[PDB]
Amino acid sequence: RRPVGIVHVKVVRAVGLRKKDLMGGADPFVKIKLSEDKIPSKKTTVKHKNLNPEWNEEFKFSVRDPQTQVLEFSVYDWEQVGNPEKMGMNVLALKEMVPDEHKAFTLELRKTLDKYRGKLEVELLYKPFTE
Ligand SMILES: [Cl-]
Ligand code: NI
Ligand code: NI
Repeated sequence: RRPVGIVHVKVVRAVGLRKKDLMGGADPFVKIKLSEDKIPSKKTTVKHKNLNPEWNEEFKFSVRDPQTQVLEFSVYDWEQVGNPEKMGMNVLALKEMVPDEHKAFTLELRKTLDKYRGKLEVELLYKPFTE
């Protein structure tokens, strides 16, 4: 249960998101969760009225097993009233990480784990601990 290293997750952008709101397209933010972890999920900022949001927002997670653990990204639409509705999601195993390399991925958004839902572009940088 002791952390092997730290993975730096950059949420870069989404491209081609579906229209969801009656006007303005969507107000997207991303939730990021790491499997086999009790840390509450992280989220990006809300981008208002943008189907091609650009975030470049960075998050850090403690890694306890690079072989087993997977990240889950979920794109939600913000509204002031009501619960955010999920627009799409996908998963990304940490066994695709590379130590000390920025590695970029394009995840197609899907309904669950069909209509096209856009792409999410992210980066991972794995910094393992030494000695
Ligand atoms: Cl926000
Ligand atoms: Ni970094
Ligand atoms: Ni660098």
